[PDB]
Parts: sequence; C-alpha cells; structure tokens
Amino acid sequence: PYDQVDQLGVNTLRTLSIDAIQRANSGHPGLPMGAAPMAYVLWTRHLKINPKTHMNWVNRDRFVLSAGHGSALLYSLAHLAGYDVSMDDLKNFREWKSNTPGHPEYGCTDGVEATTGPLGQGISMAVGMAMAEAHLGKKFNREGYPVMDHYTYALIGDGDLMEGVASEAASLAGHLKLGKLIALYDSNGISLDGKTSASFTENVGARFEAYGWQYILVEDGFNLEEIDKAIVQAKAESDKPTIIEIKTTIGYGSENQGTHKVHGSPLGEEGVAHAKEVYNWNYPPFTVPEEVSQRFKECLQDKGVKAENKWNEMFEAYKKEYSDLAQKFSDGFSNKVPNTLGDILPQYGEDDSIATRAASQKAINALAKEVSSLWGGAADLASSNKTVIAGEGDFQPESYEGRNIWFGVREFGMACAMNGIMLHGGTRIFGSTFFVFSDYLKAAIRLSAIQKLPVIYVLTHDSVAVGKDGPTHEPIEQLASLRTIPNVQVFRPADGNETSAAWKVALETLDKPTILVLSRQNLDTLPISKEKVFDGVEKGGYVVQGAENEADGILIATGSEVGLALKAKEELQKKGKDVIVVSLPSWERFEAQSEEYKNTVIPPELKKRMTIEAGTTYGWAKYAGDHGVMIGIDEFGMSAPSDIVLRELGMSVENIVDKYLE
Amino acid sequence: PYDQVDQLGVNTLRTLSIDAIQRANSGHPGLPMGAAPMAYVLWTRHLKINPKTHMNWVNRDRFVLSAGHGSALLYSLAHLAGYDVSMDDLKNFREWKSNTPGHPEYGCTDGVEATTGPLGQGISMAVGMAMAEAHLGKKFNREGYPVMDHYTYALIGDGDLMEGVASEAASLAGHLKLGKLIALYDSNGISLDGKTSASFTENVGARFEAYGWQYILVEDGFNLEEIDKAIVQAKAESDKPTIIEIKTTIGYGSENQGTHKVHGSPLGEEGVAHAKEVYNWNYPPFTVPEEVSQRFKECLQDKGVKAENKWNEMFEAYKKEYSDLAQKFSDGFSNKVPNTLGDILPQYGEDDSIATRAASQKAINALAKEVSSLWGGAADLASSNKTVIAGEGDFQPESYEGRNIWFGVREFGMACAMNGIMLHGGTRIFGSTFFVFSDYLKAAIRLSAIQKLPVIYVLTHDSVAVGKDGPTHEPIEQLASLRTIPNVQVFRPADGNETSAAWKVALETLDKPTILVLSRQNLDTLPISKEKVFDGVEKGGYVVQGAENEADGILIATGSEVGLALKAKEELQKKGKDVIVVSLPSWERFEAQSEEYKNTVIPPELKKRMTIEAGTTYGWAKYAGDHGVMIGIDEFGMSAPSDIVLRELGMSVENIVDKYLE
Repeated sequence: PYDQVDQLGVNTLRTLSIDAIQRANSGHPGLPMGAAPMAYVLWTRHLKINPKTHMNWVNRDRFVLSAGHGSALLYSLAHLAGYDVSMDDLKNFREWKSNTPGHPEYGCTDGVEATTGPLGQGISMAVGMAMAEAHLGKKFNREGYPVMDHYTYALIGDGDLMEGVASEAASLAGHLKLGKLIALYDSNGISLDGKTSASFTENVGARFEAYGWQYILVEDGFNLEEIDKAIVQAKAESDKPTIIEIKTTIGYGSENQGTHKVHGSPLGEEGVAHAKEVYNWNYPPFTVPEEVSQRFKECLQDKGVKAENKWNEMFEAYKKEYSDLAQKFSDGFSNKVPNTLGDILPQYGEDDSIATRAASQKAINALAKEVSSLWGGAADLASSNKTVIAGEGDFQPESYEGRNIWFGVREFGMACAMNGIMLHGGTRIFGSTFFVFSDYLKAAIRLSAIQKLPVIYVLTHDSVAVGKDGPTHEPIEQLASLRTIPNVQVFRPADGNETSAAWKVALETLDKPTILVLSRQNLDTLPISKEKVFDGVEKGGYVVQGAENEADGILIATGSEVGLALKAKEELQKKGKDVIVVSLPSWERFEAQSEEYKNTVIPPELKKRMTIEAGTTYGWAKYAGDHGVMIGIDEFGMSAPSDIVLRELGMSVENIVDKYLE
Repeated sequence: PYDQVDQLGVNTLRTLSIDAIQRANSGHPGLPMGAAPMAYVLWTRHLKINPKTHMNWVNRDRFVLSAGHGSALLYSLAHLAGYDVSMDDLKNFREWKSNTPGHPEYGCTDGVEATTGPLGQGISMAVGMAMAEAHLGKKFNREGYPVMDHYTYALIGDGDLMEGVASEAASLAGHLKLGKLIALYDSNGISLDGKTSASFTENVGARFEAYGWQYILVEDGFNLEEIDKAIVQAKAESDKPTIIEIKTTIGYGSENQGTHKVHGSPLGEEGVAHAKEVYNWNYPPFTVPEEVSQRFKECLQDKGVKAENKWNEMFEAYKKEYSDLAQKFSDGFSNKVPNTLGDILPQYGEDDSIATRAASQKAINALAKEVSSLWGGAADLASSNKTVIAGEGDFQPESYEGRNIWFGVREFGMACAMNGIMLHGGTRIFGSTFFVFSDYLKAAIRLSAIQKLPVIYVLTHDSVAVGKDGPTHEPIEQLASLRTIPNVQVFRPADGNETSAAWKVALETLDKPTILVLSRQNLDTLPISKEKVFDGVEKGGYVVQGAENEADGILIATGSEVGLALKAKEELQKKGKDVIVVSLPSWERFEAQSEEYKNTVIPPELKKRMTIEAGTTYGWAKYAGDHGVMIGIDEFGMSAPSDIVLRELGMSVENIVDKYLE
C-alpha cells in the first residue's frame, strides 16, 4: 500500500510549503506541516481529478481547503499534481500579481476550487457543491450512465468548527444525507491564540453524529495507511456524510511544534533547518525529488486521464441514447438562457397593484418551466418571501430532483451553500430571506462577489413599511450595506414590471451576484410602457415622467418611493412646479452606463434635486448635490400599522411636497 | 404541588395572548398556546423576581424569550406578574406608541430583559448574562454574602437552534460550565414553512450533550409537574448548563394545532372560540380570573419582595464588613469612571510611530488598573488584534474572576454575549476581531444599537494596508456598513493620541456602542498637541493643520489617510497651493456638534475639496461636494506587500497631489 517514496512525498509537501512561506517571509507553516500526510493520501489515492484538463472536467471530485490559511500546502499540491502552478510560482507566494496569493482565490490559480480565507465558509460551500452533485445526478443519470457521480471533500480545522455557519452547513448536510461529502479534520488542539482547550473543548465527533453524519477517528494522523482506510470507510458509508478526525501535530518538525507559535508566522531560517533534520531531508530549497514527481504521475495524473476519457466515452453514448436530456445537461453548465425571457415574464397593466415580493414569486414560477436549471429556496421563509417554485418538488434525499430547497433558519449557511452550488456549475440558484437579516449572510454575499458568482439573492420586506413586527424587522441601513460591496448589483424594483425586468437582468448577468430588494406591501404600477421600463431597468436608472417643458426640479427615487414621488409630482404641478421623476432601481447598473446616457436621466446642470428612499441618507448626497434635499430614515423604526410608520418617518406625499417647497 | 387553579392560570396566559393577537389582527398565536404551561411553571415556581421594583434589583433571575415572536405570551406574563403592563396595554398590542410592540423591545416595556425579534440572538445574549453573573459572583461574593447569585433562563424554539450563532453561544456556554443557565426548548416539530423535519431532523439533545450541557427531556409538555421537576434537576446540576426539551403542541386548541398555519397569523374569531371550548374557558375576552391574580400574588409577588428584602439585608451587612469591595460592586453597576482618564491614558510625542491596534492595546492595559469593571477579549485573535489585558487572568470555570475572555472563533456569538453582559449590568465589556469580519457580527452590532448598550467593539486590520493576506482579509465596504447603523459611533483614529482619545470617549459614552477601527501598520504621530487632539476627537472632526493665510482647498481624511493628507499638504504648499487638513475620526460625533463648530472645521463656502479614506467612496459626496474629488477604493484588494497594495490602489502622496491638480 504505502512505502518509503510516499513519505518522501509527504515531506516534499512539507518542505515546499515551508520554503514558500520563508521566502515570502509571510504565511502559516503549522497546518502544512501537520496535514501533508492527510493531503498526500487524499490527492494521490482518493481524488478523482485530471489536471491536464484544468478545471474543465465537470465530473471531477471537488476539493476545498476550508482552512484557507493552509494555502502554501494547496499550491504545493497543485504543483506536484500537474496544475499550472510552477516552481517559480511557489517562489512568488504572496508577491504582487503572483498566482500564489496569501489565501486561495478561485479564478486566480489553476486547481483552486474556491476562495476560502474567511473561516467556516469553505466547508459550508463544499456542502453546496455536494447538494449540486446530488441534485444533478438524480436529474440526469441513467442505467449505465453515471454522468454526475463524484465526491466532495473539505479539509477543515478547529476555526471552521467553531464558526456558526459551519454548524448550519453540517446540520443541513446531515439532514440531506449527502453521502458523497467527506471532511478531513486536521485536529491538532491548537488555534491561533493558544490551546484550543482555552475555548473549545466540545465533543466534535458526537456533535457530528448528532447531525446524522458518520464519524471516524484516526488517532495516528501521520499514518498514511490508517488515513486511506478511514477514507475508504467514509466512501462505503454513502447514506451519511462523513467527518474524519485526524490527530496531528501542528508545526511537526519545528522546536515549537504543538504550540500556537507555528500557527501564523514563518519558522525563521533556523526552524526550517530543524524541521528538515527531523524529516531526514537533504535537498536544496524548492526541489522536488524525482521519485516523488513520478509517484504523482503514476498515482494521480495517468489515473485521471483514463477516468476522464472513460467518462467522455460513457458520455458520448449517453448523448445518443438520451439526446434531449444531455442537451439540457450541457445547457445547464453553459448557462444557456432563452431569448424570449422578455415575453415569458409577467407584465402588469396600469391598474395592477402588487407587492414586489409577489411579482417576484410570479417571475419565479413563469421562469421555472423555461429555465430548467433554475432551483432555490428560502431560509424557512418561502411563504413570507414568496419563493415556492410551484409543483416542482422538494429537494430531499428521497427526491434529490426536487427544485425547492428548504434551507431552514440558516441565512448564512444558505448563502454559502449557494456559492458552492454555483462553483459546482450546472444550475442557476436563488435564495430568499428578509432584507433586515441580510446582515446574517453579508459575509457570504461578499464571497459571491469576490468569486464572481451569479448567485441570486431574493431579499424581501424591504423597509419600515413592514410595520407591526417593529424595529428589529424593519431595514434601515441594509441598502448601504449591500450597494457598497464591490462587484454586486442591487435592484430595488418600483413595481411589477421593474421586478420582471430585474429577474431578466439577473438571469443574463453571469459574473456578479444579483440582489433583488422587494416590498411587503402592494405597490401601484408605474404609468409608462413595459418597453420603456425594461430598457430603463437594464440601464439601472431612467426617467419615469419628464417635465412638460422646462424642469423646475428632479425627484430621484427607488423602490416603493417612486410611487410616492409620482404623487408628489402631481401635487407639485399645481403650486406651479413641474418636476422630473427618475427611478433608479440599481446604482451600480446606472453608473456602468455612458456619461451621455446618465446626463439624459439626471441633468448635470439641474440643481434643485430631492432624493427619496426609505432607508439611510448615507450615500445620497452623490445624486442630490450641494443644493438638494435628502428624504430618508436615519433612525430605527417602530411597531405600528404600516401606513402610520411610513407617515411618521416622513415617507409621505405631504412631507416630500413641504420639503421641496421650503 | 399543582392544582386546578394553576391550569386556569395556564389558560389565562393562552387566552390573553390570543385575544391580544386577534384584536391587533397581527401576531403569532402558536407559541403562546403551546408554551404557556412551561412559562407558568417557570414564572410562578422558579423565577426569582420582584416586579414591585421593576428591573432595578441587580440580583434577580434574568429571563429571555429568545423566540421573540412569542411576545404576546411575554406581555401576558408581565401583566399577571405585576409589572407595568396593564390590560389596556395588552389591548394595544402592535399599536402605535404602545408599550406592547410586535417583538420585545428592551427599554420599551417594564419586565422585558432583552430585544429579541432576530432569531438566535436571545439565547446567545442569555449566555452573556450568565457569564456576567459568574464573573461578578466570583469577584464579589464572600462567606455568608451571596451578593451575585442568580439564574439565567432562556425560552427558545427550533429557529434559535438552527441559527449558527446559537451554536457558537452553546459551545461557549458548555465550555465555561455555566451551571446557572437553563434553556427551555419549546419542541413542537413545527417551523414557519412547515414541518421542521423538512430541514431540521438533527438530534438536539445529543448535540447539546456534545457541548457539555445537561439534557433533560419532558415528553409531556403540558404536565406542569414534570416541567417543575425538570427545572429542579436542571438547578441541582450546577456543573453544566442545562437544556430542557419540552414536547408541546403548537397552537394547542386550534383546529390547526400541530400545523404551520398557527405559527405566524391570528386564528380568526372562529379559531379563538374553538380554542376557548377545548380549554373549557367561559370568560369574556381580556379577563383575568380572581383565583389566577391571587395565585400569582401568592406564588410570585410576595416571595419576590421577601427575597429582595433578605438580599437588601444581607447586602447592608456586606457593605459594612467588606466596605471597599461593595463600593466597587456599586460603581460597576452605575458605570462610574475616573476623572483622570485623560491623564491615565498613553500620550505620544511627535516622533512616535505606532499602529493604532498597538496604541489601543496600550490604552487597554493602562485602563484596566483604574477601571476595575473593564474586561473583554478577542475572537481567537487577541495576539493579532492586541486585546490581552496583561496579568489580569483568564476567564475560565476554575477562575471566573479572570478578565480575559477567550471567545474562540465566534465573532457573532462574541458580540451577542457582549450584549448580554451589558444587559446584565455591572461591567464594561470590549471585544475584538478583524474589521473585515465585522460582517459576521453586524446583526449583533445592530442589537447593541437598538438596545442602547455601550458595548465596545475593537476592530483591527482596517484596510488594504493588511497586504499579503489578500482580498478576503482586506476591508473595503465595512466603514459604510457600520457608520450607517443608527445609534452607533464609529471612530477611525489617525494616530496613538486619537486612539487614546477614542477609548476615553468610548468609556464616557453610555447610551450607544462605540466602534474603534484600527490599523495593522504603524502610523506617525500627528504634528499638534495632545490637548487639541482630545478636543478634536471628542468633537468627531477637527482641523489638524490650517492654511497660513487664505485656503486654496481642503483635504478631509480619516485614519491612516490623515498622515497621507499631511504629506500631500507639504508637496502642495510647493506648487503654490495652501490647503487645510481635517481629521474626521467619527462622522456621527462630528454631526452631533453645532453648525457653528462644523463650519469652523469644514468651511461651508470653500468648494475645492478632496476626501481621502482607504475604503469605498460611497457616502463621501456629502463632505466632498459637487466640485470635490473622492479618493477611495471601490474594488476588492490584492495579496501583495502592504506598500505596493496601497500604492496601486492610489493611497499615495503622488496620487493625491495629481488628483488635486488636474
């Protein structure tokens, strides 16, 4: 099974990682040193990948380093395995423009499946990848045609297991019985500040068992043979996901091994030498020994090529027997969308009154028949958010084809799962909760943005118009929270047509997440054509009603406040004041337009402006100008009837009119 | 033990709650109906409180309804118990300005210990309350003087237990062996969307046991006697916190009992009648029966008065035997602070170079001797944040007097615990993590703000200057995230004197949380006096260097960018341009100043302005104006040496100078 060359492999990982860190004079040597043994066994015997085709083989096993600080080990693996990470790349760890950055960045480095610096999120994404494999397998697989059949692995440490979000992900994964998911827990009794037993002395195996996982202990984590065995039993147990606790010694080889001092700093030239002693390692820095290159070739590369070719062959047969199906399987992965979205989506007449959450629910159902790769759910708020895909089944172990995911009351875990689902490929995902609770998943939105994933977030109950549930349930600052996240687009639709148009844009946008911000209360339909609303929303902002002749002023608004501005336009047309009304459903989309376009919507030279949005005024001075007035809410709300809360916080016609006139 | 009158009590809670909800035509009747039995047993036999003194008795048992949607039960209890919640108040549930709002609001209603609409946070705050009781008891208690000796209870449901943050809190509570903490779990198999088994089928008892809690099952949750017994065993087990799982039927009495339909909506007049049938209840709406009033008086009120008086008597003896101690015990609760803070805190000379995280560490240690009620810790980042209180001990079961809390990698649980610590009273708490991970605890900051708690958040590693760790670890949008939260103050100190001044302000501010945003890299000391910096920081913004005569322009900056602006002032004084330099360490504090003061710092009439901050430009147009230029970063950062990242994202002198001149 395992012989002496293999140990020289383990130690090649150790040394590369440590040399990389030492040359950068920056990085985290402890995990590489304690976890090379486990990573070696996995990558050489148990990872079904083919580096020769980079990350394009859709049925490769997926590996995630959730303990993202172990990056130097991941790169050393990617290099040994044959990905486009060269020795020179390892020598540029943490250097400007390198493909070997401080924490792993998906899209930056060949072989890196996920961006994982932030703790907890790596494993919770892996859970999403595993849900996707299960979903797709059940939808597409057939007698003799295992088209979506693979494992999901996550390497995790104590930090991951302390984070709430990894609890939410593990509970959800246990309930969904994701038997193809396996976690390798590098259990070394050390976190950054010191002994883990200063804060974390819980029984991890038992918790995991309480979730419906399988727990396996490997007491000797430098025993390659035992790790292999544990992974084999993890695989045989396909009714349950499995966590393998692997007892290791952090910083193995340093005088400081087993202490916090090896967690987050280079060893220094002395400590690198001392570890090389203990390893009986005599090679110069940044050398791979020949027998190690050859063992990886043997174990990993050649096996990978043959499994991909046997999958390509099996696949060509699939596509001939089950033609229409395999075409959908391909369209899933390539994100094909129909040209008729504009016709498929619901349209609203000038008399319609509908809440944007309900108009979103109607888009979802109209879309589900035509975009067959679309699935999603709510964080135990499908009935409140309105995010049931009617008659399309529930995603459960006995029905992995069901398209309605029941995330439970797990906002952050939901978001991270959606990231994994999208890293996996093959579907379009959406997830809903209340906008005020976007604070709970904000760090995952951040990761959607970094990783450029077109996750769709459906955030309902968007303002103090929520009413009786009171301040904790009434958003104020959450638009500012999400608009500021780079590489996102936030749409706050003003009626049902804007809401349909926002969903179309969300389907057509493939390199950033789209966030839809939706009302609880009914809103009137804007008095202009479908054609113009769709154009305007595709552009992020547009004129809803111009001035007959020369404009006295301009009202710029979003969401539910656009109807308010339309009313204030009427009241003001009396008093002798003819104002423009602009809807600005997305700041980000609006600013990506030409200066020419933007000038047509907000006249650079017109200076009597009012901005109106039920949320903080922070940021609005940009459109309001030195001379403008900002109507907004910069205080917590209250528990009262909707109309009273709005009136009292100044989201009224009378207030907008008075403020424009004073 | 329990007799027929008691059951009529249980049913008074049920009916009041349901009438309250029905009249409001808004609210959540399911939990009240299924959990009155448990709440009755607790409040009448096991809650050591005295309503006659409201919430002023510092050693009362603390009760938290974590399932905040059960508010109508909480108010019915507060009313029956004798708090200032009248029958008329119950008739104004969810009505404007009522003291009976939709979800419970601390500070709004007599008898309400915590604001708990957002799920997970109620129990995690309770954990903090329990840590405070343990801390204070160990510090102050003596032979025959149990001055801080009481229980902490939390009533929780399935939603709480799905949330990550309640896992972080339960793990931490298990590790700290908080034996005075008891949770009552209303386990009814139902969440909002449907059966809990659609998403949540884990073994809660076993997880809780894996944390180091005691688990007790009460299979018949309408058996008053069994609940009582379980609470008695929970109390006898003082080595471990205890969760009591109480199997109930949600909406008991409705045709719809045991379904999701009773979770979040009124029953309707029909269903209220049908529940009253099942209860054999013949009274008119909003009636308390006489024997019930008398049983509460008997069980709860009179016992409460005698326990408080016996504590007052025991206390007067304490204060005479242990005088200096009991004076500190009182100063703790009243938030007394010395007048010499300004002298105690570290001061920096014009040559000093220090990172604001390190200057904060020095303030912490200088403060700890003089403010004896100050304790705190880090989310497994004490060594990175710099939040070790030197030589003041660790907070652990064998040393509950230790003042350094090891929260582990539990940002959100840390924050919520700090809220509970502050609701409890008796200390000043601070907690640290990396600023980029404030996203993880943002919902708890929100609750500090709502509840007006002067929690201190120490957020380090504030910008892309972090460098090699790369984008996931480099804040961009997080200042916008926190500045927009109503009722907070965010300070981004520009040197060590501003950092000392910010800590003083944080101690003196008692009605909102203070957030300190701190640098990783060293910053130079600002070239002006201690006196002027302290004045300026107390004011939120101020002039650092004026123009010799007439100003050509103004540079307004924060944090580390103030030193940059000072350099650009030198380079610009050449080219014939004399500019003002303003430091704006806190927007919120600055805007609370008079218009007169603000005009002296930022001249209303001067229009050549540049704002400079290493983070998003969103919001800055307010100070920059129509004609100004905003220097900021609106993209994710990169993994590279600190100085290169700053240069490339334009946080340089050369860029500020060119931009001011073009």
